[PDB]
Amino acid sequence: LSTITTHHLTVPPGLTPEEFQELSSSIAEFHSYRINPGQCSSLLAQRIHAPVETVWTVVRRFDKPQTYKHFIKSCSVGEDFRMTVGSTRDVTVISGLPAATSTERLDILDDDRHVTGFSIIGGEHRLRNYRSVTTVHGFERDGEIWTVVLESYVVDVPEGNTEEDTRLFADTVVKLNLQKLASVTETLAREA
Amino acid sequence: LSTITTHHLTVPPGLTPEEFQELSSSIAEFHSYRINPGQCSSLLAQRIHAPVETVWTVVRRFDKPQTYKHFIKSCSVGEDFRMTVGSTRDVTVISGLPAATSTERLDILDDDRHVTGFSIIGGEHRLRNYRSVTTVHGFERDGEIWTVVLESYVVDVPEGNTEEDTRLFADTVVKLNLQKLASVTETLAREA
Ligand SMILES: COc1cc(/C=C/C(=O)O)ccc1O
Ligand SMILES: COc1cc(/C=C/C(=O)O)ccc1O
Repeated sequence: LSTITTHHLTVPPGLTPEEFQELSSSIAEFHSYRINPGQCSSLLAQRIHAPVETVWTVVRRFDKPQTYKHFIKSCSVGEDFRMTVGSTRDVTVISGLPAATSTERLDILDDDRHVTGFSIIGGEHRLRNYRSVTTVHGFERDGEIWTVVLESYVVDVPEGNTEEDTRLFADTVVKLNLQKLASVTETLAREA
Repeated sequence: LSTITTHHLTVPPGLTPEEFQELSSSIAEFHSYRINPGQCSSLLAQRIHAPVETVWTVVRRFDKPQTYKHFIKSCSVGEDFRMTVGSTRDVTVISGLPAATSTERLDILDDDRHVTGFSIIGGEHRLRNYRSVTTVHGFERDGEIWTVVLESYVVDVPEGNTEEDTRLFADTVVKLNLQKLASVTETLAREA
């Protein structure tokens, strides 16, 4: 039967024990899921040497995910789009397979606590019933500032796949996109 | 009927006109192919602030492509492997589809001119009949040194795909792997 994810109870890759103990409550609040057989979940972490609000300005741009994500041919949200929960975007993915769209819905948007998340509601790709949450957190040590971005997901393991198959693929993509987020926002910071 | 690729006649993305005019003969010599209908070819470029021999030490490691490539679960070359042309490696790719192997053959290995290339001879993935060449080149300006890596390929466009589909996917992967090559070798340089 069901199980609760345990991401809030171990140190995620890319994060220090010190940082974890500061975020353990945010991980349990926003990066916990109830998974069933046939699903897999993961938590990824990325340090960014940039202020929180700098990183969040990119993370929250639901209509321009290609700003920090790879493998996006285009993204459309149609006229009269507003940055509200329930809005959707059509993401055309670069996959070496025929041109297919991923319809995605904005699930969360908290400008004060820096939390967002989305769901893949349609699309013929390898991430069926995908749902993820991203949170942005600030850190300080002797007047030095940095940010930690946490991103988790739950997703179906396709029939004929191992959980390790799907998890390793999803982790790689998320991890790669967080490195681009780091570069983009650190450049934005070092340029003012 | 057949056509010759024209990569040696335009400035590839990631390279300056100055750099191109220096490499135009190497591009025609090593990065030209005869493509037929149903194939596509591309040339990618990446500047690396590291000496040529530093970048080449990684580029030539046919048995450890995960050193600078993404989406590789593992790579095996079996005992008694030697770095000779004709050798092969089994690359297990991270693709969100079931665990599948890419058998690849070393086509070129020139330690003096810094040229290597390989062919995908077996594997059920989106890069059928893939063949690529990588060359490493040195540059100088006022005692400052940098390297340019050029990587081209030819590959089949799968039935039901646009050429733009396949090219955009292959370009993204190669481009991403060259950025990792840049980071890895620049770190290797700045550490001696
Ligand atoms: C980068 O953004 C995305 C990538 C995918 C990838 C799907 C696959 O490779 O199966 C799907 C939806 C996305 O929004
Ligand atoms: C990173 O190295 C490789 C990636 C692939 C990808 C195949 C696909 O996604 O269809 C194939 C062979 C490789 O050596």
